[PDB]
Amino acid sequence: DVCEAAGKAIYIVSDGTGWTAEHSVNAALGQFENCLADRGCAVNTHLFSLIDDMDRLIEVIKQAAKEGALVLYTLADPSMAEATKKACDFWGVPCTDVLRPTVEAIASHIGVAPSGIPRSSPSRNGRLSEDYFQRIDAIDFTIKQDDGALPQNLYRADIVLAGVSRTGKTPLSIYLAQKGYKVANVPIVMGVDLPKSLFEINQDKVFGLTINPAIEMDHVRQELVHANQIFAQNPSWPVIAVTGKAIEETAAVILGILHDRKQKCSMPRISKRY
Amino acid sequence: DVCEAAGKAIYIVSDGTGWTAEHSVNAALGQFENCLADRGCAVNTHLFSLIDDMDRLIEVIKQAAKEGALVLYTLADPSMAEATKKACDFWGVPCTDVLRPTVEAIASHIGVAPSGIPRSSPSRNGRLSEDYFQRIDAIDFTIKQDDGALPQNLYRADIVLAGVSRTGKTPLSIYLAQKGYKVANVPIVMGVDLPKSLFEINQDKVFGLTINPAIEMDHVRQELVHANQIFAQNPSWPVIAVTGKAIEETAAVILGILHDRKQKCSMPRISKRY
Ligand SMILES: Nc1ncnc2c1ncn2[C@@H]1O[C@H](COP(=O)(O)O)[C@@H](O)[C@H]1O
Ligand SMILES: Nc1ncnc2c1ncn2[C@@H]1O[C@H](COP(=O)(O)O)[C@@H](O)[C@H]1O
Ligand SMILES: [Mg+2]
Ligand SMILES: [Mg+2]
Repeated sequence: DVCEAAGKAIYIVSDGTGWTAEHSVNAALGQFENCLADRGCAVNTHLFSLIDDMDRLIEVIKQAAKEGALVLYTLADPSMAEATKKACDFWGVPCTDVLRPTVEAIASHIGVAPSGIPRSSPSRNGRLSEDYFQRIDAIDFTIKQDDGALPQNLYRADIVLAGVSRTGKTPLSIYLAQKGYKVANVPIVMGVDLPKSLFEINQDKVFGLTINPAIEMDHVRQELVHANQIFAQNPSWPVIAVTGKAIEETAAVILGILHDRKQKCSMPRISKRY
Repeated sequence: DVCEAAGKAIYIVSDGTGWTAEHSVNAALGQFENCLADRGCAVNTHLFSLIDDMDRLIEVIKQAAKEGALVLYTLADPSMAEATKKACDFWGVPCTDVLRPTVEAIASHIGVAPSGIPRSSPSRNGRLSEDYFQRIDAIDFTIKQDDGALPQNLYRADIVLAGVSRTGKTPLSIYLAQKGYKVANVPIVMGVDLPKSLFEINQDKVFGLTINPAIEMDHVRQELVHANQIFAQNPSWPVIAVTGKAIEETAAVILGILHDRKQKCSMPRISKRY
């Protein structure tokens, strides 16, 4: 009577949350879209957060071996990394440290040795940045948002999404809010007037969103027509075709454009100070 | 008259969005918490999305060299990766491919060669998964949430956060919603009764959240006392101390516990089928 044979397995193992790795794995898996599409292959990801000591580490790998699984991992303490590869070797199981390469490149380039301490440990912790606390007020602003008090928000908002219902306004607005931006959504509906404040605010920062209907319900054709006229009336608004694109993709388009305008450069790019 | 000398620079460069890399960089930077704390060092991240051709690639590195900056990158096409390292060598600039290691480990372990095609290109695209469309309904459920229609939601919700105001309920609920979980928030206030449906729903899935006040306003002491009594009355609820912890940390705690119960195992872990 058990829960864990079926498919090729992958262990994601971190002394912290496991998310950085899960992200990298998620992206990596993209290279086998077509494999996974038709179940040509199939994968199981198993995520082990908070692996901050030796005993617990050794058990995971033991298990990984028992299950027959690749171990992708992230461990701040160098000894733990050594141990992981040694114990992977000893149990005869494939492995790979997904971000020491990245940690070390940064370490030489900055010219400082890594602390070797995870986020988990008692030292330096509770040290949440100003970047983080900004993203909270963004998140707050963006969800705490009725259409009753829209005008005022359009002035405050860093980004303004404008588009018909079936564009991804809510997820996207939330995604951008997490990145640090106060976002305001303005739906385009046949037969309701847009707030005049939409056009009085800074017109850089309004972004049109649109669906390609090519992917009865030709009312949607009607709406998309009406929408494009609004967008014509407003040439300076970028108009992003949104269907079959991930939020995170669209978000990058918007942010590239936003940052390119917000700071005019030789080479256009999204920049952050640390 | 220009925008881009000050601090050590880092270029994040992807044929797609740049996010996977930015994530890995963000995490990596953790190893130099104390360096960056006192401005012992200081860093600039520059994010270049959609670098899907040679000319544009070569310009970025040229710029990177001009700026004197490390290039961390993600490129599906092998030629582009070669080109990147060669041109980095030619301009004499440090670099490192942050996820081919991970792509290749997966490729041997699964026993299939990577497609070498980015998300950007015309082939296979618009192929958004069922995992993704689930996360949308989650996101929808979690924000589209008044306290008027709370009971009903507690039954539907996959996770239920219960805690006083100053716990991170809204950000966290949103973060979890993006991961796939319908979340319901229940605030604990002195002098308002909790919905009786809180106690009639599956009691695995309620998670208490609490602030350590150690980090006039001893009303907060009053609230935290009252809260803990509710939590005492309900022993099966985990009670996560939340202050000075990131959302993503807390989220992992909750999800570990959730998954551990949801599927009882020898080794506790968060699992996903692909
Ligand atoms: N602020 C931080 N301080 C120290 N290490 C960190 C920090 N943020 C992320 N990390 C490390 O980066 C890796 C990323 O994994 P995770 O945090 O689980 O997504 C782990 O080994 C963490 O310990
Ligand atoms: N579904 C996918 N198909 C192909 N490549 C992907 C997919 N998802 C992510 N990637 C690749 O993974 C890397 C991650 O970068 P990013 O997508 O910008 O965060 C890029 O080189 C992308 O092209
Ligand atoms: Mg991780
Ligand atoms: Mg990337």
